[PDB]
Amino acid sequence: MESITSGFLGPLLVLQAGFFLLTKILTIPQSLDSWWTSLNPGYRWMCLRRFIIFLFILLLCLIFLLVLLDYWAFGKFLWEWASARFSWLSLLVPFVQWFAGLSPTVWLSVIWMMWYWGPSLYNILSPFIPLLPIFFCLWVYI
Amino acid sequence: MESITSGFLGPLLVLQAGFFLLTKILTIPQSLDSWWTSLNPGYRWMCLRRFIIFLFILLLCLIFLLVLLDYWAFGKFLWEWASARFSWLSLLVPFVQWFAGLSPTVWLSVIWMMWYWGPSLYNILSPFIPLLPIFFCLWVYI
Repeated sequence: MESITSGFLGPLLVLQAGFFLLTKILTIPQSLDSWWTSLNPGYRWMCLRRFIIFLFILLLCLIFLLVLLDYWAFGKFLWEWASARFSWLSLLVPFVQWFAGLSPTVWLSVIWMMWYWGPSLYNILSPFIPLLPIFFCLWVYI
Repeated sequence: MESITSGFLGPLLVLQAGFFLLTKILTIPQSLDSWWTSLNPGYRWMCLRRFIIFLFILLLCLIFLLVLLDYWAFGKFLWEWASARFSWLSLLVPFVQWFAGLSPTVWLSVIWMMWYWGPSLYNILSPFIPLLPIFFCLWVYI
């Protein structure tokens, strides 16, 4: 008796597991709405936002599953798009190397600045945008 | 020399267009943050949300890169990754095949259907959510 009756059970558990994955997929929009939707006829806008988050859940799973499916050719195909872009990125690497040799002291200094100076850089970026045309004027003068 | 001031002038208008492209990209995270706000220390939360939405913009550009990845062998590579899924997917293929012929003609009608289906499916989903685990348990019994 016990082996057959416990055999039936799990089969409802498989049904429960389907209900748990469905409800978990809907609760992810609810937890995301608490953080994102608080920082930002209501039924359609809730349902569109639930569906857009279901597309984001699907997109994260699709990216994970596609990269798991490749597990070097994808890196090398990205590098073929880089056969042009590397022209530029090959100049960036040497700058990144130099930054890696000085990174300990500079990275901890830049982290401390990113807290005080990061809000300053939001304000200072408003002057950087007008300075970018003045730089051009300097590039044309030079 | 007037000509050198013209020719160099160009770079300056193109450099301004490069700042206009960068600021228009930043308007995509801000306008999605506005749209999310319309459905729903604040400086810190705004900066955190805009950082995460900008990372999501790079993931969305990678999904657009999969559309560009066609520009049948792209579809066939997905069909091989499918081949593991395909034991399950091969039951879906007969359904999708019937849908794939009709739906494009039906699609002009589907635009009208989607308006009336939106309220209908909300009501129908309330009893269908309990029935779908009941029907799943029948699928285990057979």
